[PDB]
Amino acid sequence: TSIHQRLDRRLSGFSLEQPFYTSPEVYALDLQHIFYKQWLYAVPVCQLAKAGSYTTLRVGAYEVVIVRSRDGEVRAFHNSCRHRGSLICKARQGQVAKLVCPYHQWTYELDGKLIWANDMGPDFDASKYGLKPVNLRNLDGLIYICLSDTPPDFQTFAQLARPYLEVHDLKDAKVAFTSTIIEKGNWKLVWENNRECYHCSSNHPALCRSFPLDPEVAGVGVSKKLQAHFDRCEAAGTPAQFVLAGDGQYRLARMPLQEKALSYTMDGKAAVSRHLGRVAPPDAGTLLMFHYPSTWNHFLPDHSLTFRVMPISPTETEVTTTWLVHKDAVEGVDYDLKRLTEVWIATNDEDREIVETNQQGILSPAYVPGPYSPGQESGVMQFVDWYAASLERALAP
Ligand code: FES
Ligand SMILES: [Fe+3]
Repeated sequence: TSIHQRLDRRLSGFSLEQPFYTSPEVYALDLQHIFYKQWLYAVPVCQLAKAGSYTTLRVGAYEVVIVRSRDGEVRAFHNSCRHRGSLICKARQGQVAKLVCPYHQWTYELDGKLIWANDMGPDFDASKYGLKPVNLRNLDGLIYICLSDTPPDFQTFAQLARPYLEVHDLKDAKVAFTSTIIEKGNWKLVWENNRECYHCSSNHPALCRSFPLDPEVAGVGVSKKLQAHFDRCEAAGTPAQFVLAGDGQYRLARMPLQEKALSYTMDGKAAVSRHLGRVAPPDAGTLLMFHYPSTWNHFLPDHSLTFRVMPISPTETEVTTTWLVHKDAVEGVDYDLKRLTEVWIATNDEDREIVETNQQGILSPAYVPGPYSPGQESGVMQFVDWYAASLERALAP
C-alpha cells in the first residue's frame, strides 16, 4: 500500500488510518514536507532583548541557534561548525561576544562572518565557511524560522496578524516561566486534542472555570453575542474579528472568557497587576492564535502564552508553553508565579495523559478511522484537512 493510496481514499469526516500516527514513514514525510518546509514558531524575542543573547532549539534533526547582534537584528543559523561539524552553542541559552566553536575555536561574528580559523593556511578562503543561515521572521514579538531555502510566504500571514498582535506590545514582555513537556503521542494527535473542546467537560476541572466550552470558541457564520463581543473590542480599537486562512493553516479570533473570567487564574481574576500591552476593554477575552504545524497561543489582557509543538519521534511530541508578562512586572508584587501558571500546568498534563491514552489506543492494529463529531470536532476535521492537503501538495512532481 502507498501513502498515495491511503491519501486517495481518505474521506473528510474521519480520523486518520493507523500509519499516520504510528509509522516512521509518515513521520519522515511529516518532517520532510511540513516541519522542514513550513514556518515554525520558535521564541518570543524577549529572550533575546540583549545583544549576544542566544537560544537554541532542535527542529526534527536540525540544531538551530537564534542570536542577537550588536547591530540590533535577530538572525538565526545552523549550529554546526563549518570545520568538522561541532555544535557551537551548547548551553540552552546564554550570552557571548562571538560564536566560538569549542573544538578548535573557529570564531564567527554574530552575522555568520567567519573571521578567524586556526592554522588553515594559504589555500583558505573564509568567505565559503561562514555559518549557514536560517530564514527568520519577527512577527511583532514572536520569532518564526523556516528551514527551507525557499520558504512559503510569511507576509500575508504577518499582515493579517500584526493588528491583532501589536496591542500586546510583546516586544516589551519578559518570560515569567517556561514549561517543556513531552507527550507520548503523535504530533498530529496533540493538534487533534487542542482543536477540539469536547473532552474538556470531563478532563479539565480548572481551565473550564475560565475557558469556554461552547464549541464556537475553539471550533471552526458568526453567533449573536459574539459579534457583540467582537464589536466592544473593535469600537475600542482592539482587533477581535474571526479570520481564517483560506488554506486553513492559521487563525485569529479574540474570544470571551467563561462567564466572568478576566484571565487564566483559579479565581477568574488577573494574574498580573501590571497588564501587558494595551488590550481594551479589560474583559476583551482571550486572543486565540493557531498556526499549523507549530503553535497556538492565548494572548490575554494581563499576560501571554505561546505554545510550540515540536516532534521528537513518531509517538513523541515536545510541547513548549511559555508565559509572557510585562518587563516591569515583578514576581511577588505584580504576580505570583504559582498563581500565574497553575491553571495551564494542570491543563497540559490532563491533555498529555489524554493524548498518551489515545496514542496507545491507536497503536492497536484493531484501530480504524471513526467519525468526527461535526458538533464538537469540526476544528479537528479542519486540522486533518490542512494536513492531508499539505502532504498531497508536497508529494506532487
Ligand atoms: S570543529 Fe568547529 S572549529 Fe574545529
Ligand atoms: Fe485540552
